[PDB]
Amino acid sequence: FKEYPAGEPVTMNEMELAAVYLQPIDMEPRGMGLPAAKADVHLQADIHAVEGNKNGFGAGEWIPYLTISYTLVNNDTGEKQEGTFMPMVASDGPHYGANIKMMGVGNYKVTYHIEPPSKAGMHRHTDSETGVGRWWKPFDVSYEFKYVGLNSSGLVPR
Amino acid sequence: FKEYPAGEPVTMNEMELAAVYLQPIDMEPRGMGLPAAKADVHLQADIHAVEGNKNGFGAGEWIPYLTISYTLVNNDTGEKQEGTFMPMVASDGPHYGANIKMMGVGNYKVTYHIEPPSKAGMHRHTDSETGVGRWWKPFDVSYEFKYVGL
Ligand SMILES: [Cu+2]
Ligand SMILES: [Cu+2]
Repeated sequence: FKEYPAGEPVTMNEMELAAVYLQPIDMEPRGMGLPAAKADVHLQADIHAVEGNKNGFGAGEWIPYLTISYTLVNNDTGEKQEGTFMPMVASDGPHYGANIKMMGVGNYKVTYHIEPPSKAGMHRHTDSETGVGRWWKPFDVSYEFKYVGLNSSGLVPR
Repeated sequence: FKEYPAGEPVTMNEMELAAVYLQPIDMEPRGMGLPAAKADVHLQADIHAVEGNKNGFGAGEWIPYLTISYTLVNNDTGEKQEGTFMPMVASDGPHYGANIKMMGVGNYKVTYHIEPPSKAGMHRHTDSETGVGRWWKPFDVSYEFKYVGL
């Protein structure tokens, strides 16, 4: 399937963090979250270790057990939306995301608010023999993108 | 670091599942965990996708968001201990595990009771465009090993 970048990926805390979006999706269980028919996009956080990660993840590996919320702003209109992502798995692997209703075509800012795996119940080893570095503190990452909508076969008859 | 196999790996539900143990470890956040000084081993489940996984995981990838409990039996005496594993990360990557006090040197069987990532809140996509196969049903896998101490 096709996916579209929302702004520029960034590196922070030995991870590469990107925002992306695609068409609304269906997830298990049915009836939970915003239904696809009532959404404009599935918004996602793509987060993987980079080389030199000190928390036990190899380059390219997904970072699991994160807690992530977002603040989305249409910069043209001022309209703001807040929400949370869930951990998910799709055909191209695990991610964090949510179906969302957008706030019209325009220039957007999105900020992801990220908390480390300790919060959701992952426990790092801390000893000399098997341990890893301490978790980083919660942080934000921001993205700027132009949203025009997604591809159609035709919105009106031809 | 040093690590000991508990039996051999198993391939089930498009995953390779192995049991290993090592010396007790320290972990954070501690919560309800058993301190290294009060344990005999750290027991672990190593669980990664194999080729052909239908749930969105590529070969060799860790399977995250599992809910795993164990039943450990000393086969010489019949004594049984039960407990839960936690998701963890060590210098060689993520696993599931727990510090455990054994029930003496001897022959042991450990059974891992495994529930799929839906239980712990990972949501699979289900649509034709982006979806993946249904989760397997919760299942057991067991391993035999000789605990002689460390
Ligand atoms: Cu998703
Ligand atoms: Cu562990």
